[PDB]
Amino acid sequence: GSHMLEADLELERAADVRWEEQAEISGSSPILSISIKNEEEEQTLGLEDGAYRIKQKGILGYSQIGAGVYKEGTFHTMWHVTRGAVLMHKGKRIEPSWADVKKDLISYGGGWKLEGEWKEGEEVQVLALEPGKNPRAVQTKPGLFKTNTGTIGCVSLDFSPGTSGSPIVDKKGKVVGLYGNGVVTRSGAYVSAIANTEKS
Repeated sequence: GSHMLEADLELERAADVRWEEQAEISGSSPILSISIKNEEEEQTLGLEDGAYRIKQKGILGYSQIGAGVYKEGTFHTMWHVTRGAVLMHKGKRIEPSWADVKKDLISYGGGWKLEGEWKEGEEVQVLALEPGKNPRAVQTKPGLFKTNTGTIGCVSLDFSPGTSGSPIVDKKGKVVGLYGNGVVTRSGAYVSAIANTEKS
């Protein structure tokens, strides 16, 4: 075969993972992105902790295919986003360490480090990194759903699909889960399943 990677997948730091008090008061609020970034330009590109965009290079420039969370040396994202492909961050290569297809989850440089928690009734913030947009924190109340084998919490699919991988956070600032894990419900709707929220 070839010794070059099939695709140029670059990470781009976008925001601190933390609970945003302004979004708790207003329902939503922008987050600072650094010099202050007034606008996000998807097509240009621009590891320690935070929320990252995942951008694929093509002839027309970069496309945001997803997002993810770096924590304690491990990058966390959605399986469907990278399909296990090797990632780059500023010339440093990151390799897949672990994956669960049914959860639509994958991590790079270690196992799952996400420790956010959620119990029915509590509110979370999606720290949305959408294609073309500065980071925005949006308060939401997850609903509880039955599996199949137990329970999961879920949020509504209210962001661009390229937002997949974006951290959803609790009041402690810990990541309960990632946006974009589309599952089908009993009554015909699709929602975003959180996990860590999973019990069985």
